[PDB]
Order: sequence, then C-alpha cells, then structure tokens
Amino acid sequence: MMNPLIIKLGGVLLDSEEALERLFSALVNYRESHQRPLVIVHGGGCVVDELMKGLNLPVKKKNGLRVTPADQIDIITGALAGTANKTLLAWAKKHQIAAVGLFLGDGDSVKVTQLDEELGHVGLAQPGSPKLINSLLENGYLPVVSSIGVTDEGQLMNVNADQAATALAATLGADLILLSDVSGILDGKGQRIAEMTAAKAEQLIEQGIITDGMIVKVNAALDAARTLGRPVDIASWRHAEQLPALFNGMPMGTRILA
Amino acid sequence: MMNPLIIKLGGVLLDSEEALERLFSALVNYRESHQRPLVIVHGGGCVVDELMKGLNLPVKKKNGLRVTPADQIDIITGALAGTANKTLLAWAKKHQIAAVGLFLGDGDSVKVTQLDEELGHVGLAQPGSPKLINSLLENGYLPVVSSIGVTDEGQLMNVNADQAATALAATLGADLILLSDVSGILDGKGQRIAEMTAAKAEQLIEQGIITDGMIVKVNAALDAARTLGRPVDIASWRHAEQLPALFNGMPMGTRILA
Ligand SMILES: Nc1ncnc2c1ncn2[C@@H]1O[C@H](COP(=O)(O)OP(=O)(O)NP(=O)(O)O)[C@@H](O)[C@H]1O
Ligand SMILES: Nc1ncnc2c1ncn2[C@@H]1O[C@H](COP(=O)(O)OP(=O)(O)NP(=O)(O)O)[C@@H](O)[C@H]1O
Ligand SMILES: CC(=O)N[C@@H](CCC(=O)O)C(=O)O
Ligand SMILES: CC(=O)N[C@@H](CCC(=O)O)C(=O)O
Ligand SMILES: [Mg+2]
Ligand SMILES: [Mg+2]
Repeated sequence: MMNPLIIKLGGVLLDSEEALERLFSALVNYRESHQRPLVIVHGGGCVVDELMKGLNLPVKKKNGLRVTPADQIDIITGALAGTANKTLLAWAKKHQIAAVGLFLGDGDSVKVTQLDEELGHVGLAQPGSPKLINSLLENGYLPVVSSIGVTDEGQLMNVNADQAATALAATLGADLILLSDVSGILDGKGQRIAEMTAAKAEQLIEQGIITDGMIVKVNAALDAARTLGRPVDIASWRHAEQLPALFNGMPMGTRILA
Repeated sequence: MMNPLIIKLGGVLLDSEEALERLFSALVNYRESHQRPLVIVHGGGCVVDELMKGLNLPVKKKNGLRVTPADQIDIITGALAGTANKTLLAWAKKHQIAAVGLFLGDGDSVKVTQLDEELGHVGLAQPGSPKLINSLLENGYLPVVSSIGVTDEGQLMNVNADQAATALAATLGADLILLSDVSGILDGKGQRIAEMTAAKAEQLIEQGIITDGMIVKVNAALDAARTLGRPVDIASWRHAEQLPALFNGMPMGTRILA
C-alpha cells in the first residue's frame, strides 16, 4: 500500500485526558478520510518522570538521553512499554480503532545495541525489518510502538522516542511527524522556527538556542529527512483545531528540510 | 496448522535467571522438534508483588483475585504488560526466538469486561477473536501474551493470568499447560494430586484443601478442559529435567479431566 505515516507522541500529552480525546478524534477522522496507513510511536518521559519522581529516583539526562542504570531498566520498561503503550491502546479501543501494541524488538522492527556504557541501558536505534508491521498494516491494524528495545543478547534498552521513530521511519519508508508540547523548534526569543536545515541547526546549537532533548529531536528529524528524501515536521499536539490540517500536511510547526 | 499449545507462566519464575534459562532451553528444544505452534501467556504477581511491596501498597486479594483500585491499574499494567512481558521477550530474543509481545486487547484476542465493582479494575476474560494470533503463528512468530486487557470503553483491566490463558485457549482451540511454582494441586498433606475432576475439585474446596489462587486456577483449568474436550495440565517449571517430557505430554503434575 502507500507509504505509511508515523505519528510520534510524547511529552505531557499523557497527562491530559482532554488532549488525548481531541487527538484520537483527529486520528479517527484522518484514518476515515485517508488511505495512508498510520503507525504511532510513543515515548513518555511523562509517565516515567512522574514515577521516578515519586520513587525519589534522580533523573540524570546526559546529552538529552536519560542515564538508565541496570537497576532501573525494568521499572522504566514498565512505565514505557507497559503503562504508556497500553494507555494509548485503551484510547484506541475507546474510539473503535483496531490497534496492536508493540515494542522495538517485535519482528525486529528496529535494531538496538548499547549506545554508550556511560548511559547504561540506553539503546542506539537503527533500521530493522518492516515485515511484521507491514503485515499488520495490510491487515488493517494500527501499530502503536513503544521506544523500549532489546539487544540480540537479550538486554532491554531504553531508546529516545524521537530516535526510535526515525529508525522506524527508515525501516518502513514512512513519512514522519514528531508531535511535542511546543510548536516545533523555538528561537532565542521563544518563537517558532518555520523551516530547518542542517546548517541552521548547527548554527542554533552553536549559539546554545537548541539544547537538551531538542538537540536529540532535531538531529533525529534531520537524519530522517535525509534518509527518506522527504521533509519531516515537528509540531504540537496541544491545539485541537490545528490537528486535522497538520495530519494533512499543513506546516504548523517546524519543517525539517534535508 | 495444528492446534497451538499455550504454555502459561507465572509465580516466582521471573525471579530466577537460572529457571528462565532452563525453561527457554526447553522451549527452543520443543519448538525445533514439534510442529505444534507455541503461544505463551504469562502473569507475574511476582514482578507486581515485589513492586507493590516496595511501594508500601497493600495486596488485598478477594477470592483469589487482586483488588485493583483505579489508582493502581497503571502501575500494575506497567509491571505486567510492560516489565514481565518484555523480560520474557528479551529471553526469547536471547535464544533466537522470533517473539511478538501482546496483551489481551490486541486483535481483540480475549474479550474483557469489569468483573465486579468490589474488585475495581479486574477483568472477566472470555473468548475473543483468534485472527491476529493465528496470523502471527502462521507467519512463524511466538506470541507472548500478558494478562492485562481493556474494555470496549477503554478501561484497562487486570485479569487473573490463569483465566486469561483459559479464555485464550478457547479462542484458539489450543491445548493448555499451566506452569506454577508447585507440582500441580496438592492435598491436605502437601502431596501432588495426579488427576482432577470437577467433583473432586468441589470436594477439596469444601474441605478447605484448595484455597485462594488455587481455587481460581483449578476452576480455570476445569473450564478449559470442558470447553476444549481435552485434558489440561497444571505442573511445575522448577525442575529442568521434567520440562521436555512435560511439554511432550508426560503427566508431571495434576491433569484436569473434563
Ligand atoms: N531551542 C529549543 N526549541 C524548542 N524546544 C527546546 C529548545 N531547547 C530545548 N527545548 C526543549 O525541548 C523539549 C522538547 O524535547 P522533549 O522534552 O524530549 O519532548 P518529547 O520528545 O516531545 N517527549 P517524549 O517522547 O515523551 O520524550 C521542549 O519542551 C523544550 O524544553
Ligand atoms: N490445595 C492447594 N494445592 C496447591 N496449591 C495451593 C492450594 N491451595 C492453595 N495453593 C496455592 O496456590 C498457589 C498457586 O496459585 P498462584 O499463587 O496464583 O500462582 P501462579 O498462578 O502460578 N502465578 P501468576 O500467574 O504469576 O499469578 C500456590 O503456590 C499455593 O500457595
Ligand atoms: C534514553 C532515553 O532518553 N530515553 C527516553 C525514552 C522515552 C521518551 O523519549 O520519552 C526516556 O525518557 O527514558
Ligand atoms: C486480577 C488479578 O488477580 N490479577 C493478577 C494478574 C497476574 C497473575 O495472574 O499473575 C494479579 O496478580 O494482579
Ligand atoms: Mg524527547
Ligand atoms: Mg495465579
């Protein structure tokens, strides 16, 4: 069929029932008016941070990535691959969407290896096999993929959701939209930046405008854009009225050009 | 293809790396010497209890079922559908098994509804659609199914793993083996009971020999046995040497006759 569209979800989205309702309303409307099959990839520092907080566990993120010790991978996996993933599956069911929950290791959709011993159980995601997901898409299911992966040696890995989404986009040859709490990438004044290139990203990074998580998000988007040969959008999930146009192609945030 | 074989896992199994290794060794050996496709269903009060314990959260089980308040369903879902499920997926990968993680709601494999308001988010599992799992089995994957489900209204439900396994057995017309920490059902002296009938189960229950969780396990096994028209075994996963014969049909625990 057509190239699928991957919609990546994350941020505080999971903390808002209203936001989730409006989002799924837009997803149903899109699905029932488009032939391009959808695939959802999600993160959830939201469900994770709140949990780590309650557990008095520190949240150290080295260069945008969460240091994930061996004694914390199981609980993080529970929050991400379990709670976040199933919460989204429940919303899909509530809206009569036939969804199937998956993590990066299912059907070896996305290959993961240990990125850096200093990060612990943090995985480096690279393209895998599209066979399983393609079969699910052809059968009419909506794959909802978490960012937890597993190495060939059987070690669970926590993968940044933006990087996981980009790896899956390459695997499926899918278009990609990264939805976040903010309207794309902001400049030094907090204003939305309409278009992004590698040269500009480098500039902004050199100037300290793009920091933390956003450095990881932009680099992931740029990688996807150059791999696919198609633009990649970073936009917000916060405003109901913008969702339909967004899912249809209207630039609502930052469009990465490669 | 042939009627699949569902192997249900639970208990303290997840706390033993050695036990997990020996189990998967036996699973690989079985798979490579049998045409009957395997399906794993798992519980995990193990990963859940230890977590609830550390959280100073009480574990109240009414009539063998864990009272699951709305404020605890997310964390239980994380432990069961996330941690337990992915831990098993990691072991499968370690042994080069192409597995796919699922929960009861995927492909509506097992239908779930609220069992009793007094239990909270505890689901009543009944047969669903075998289409998704049958397709995965035909494609060569090993489904690993958690006991978390979801109602049509989008509410996550915690389902007793034995009941979930029985509901799935009916859905798939699968043979069933329930693996636990003990060698089947024990009598008043703690000795293994070789065969079980509904009449005998009633007797033992009336005599207070079969209590708690075991009442739920036996009733689930008896239901499966009468639905399938085939015997159902309850046996232990603790002894390495018994696994091969067990998976092949040798009675190692309690065989439920219907
Ligand atoms: N120049 C910048 N422009 C925009 N956002 C920035 C910038 N620098 C840093 N950020 C941060 O980038 C965050 C975006 O990345 P991130 O916090 O990981 O959200 P997410 O990827 O949407 N969620 P999730 O998948 O759950 O992690 C924003 O909310 C900002 O705090
Ligand atoms: N007459 C009995 N015979 C055998 N076991 C009994 C009996 N009465 C109670 N039990 C208990 O039944 C338990 C078996 O059920 P359960 O504790 O829920 O394990 P499980 O279903 O294997 N694990 P899981 O899926 O993770 O919940 C045993 O370990 C015993 O504590
Ligand atoms: C390694 C890493 O940073 N992981 C992310 C995965 C979830 C996400 O992107 O929201 C994390 O916060 O734990
Ligand atoms: C409702 C209910 O008892 N659920 C089970 C599910 C896991 C299992 O069987 O191990 C529970 O302990 O939370
Ligand atoms: Mg992020
Ligand atoms: Mg049990």
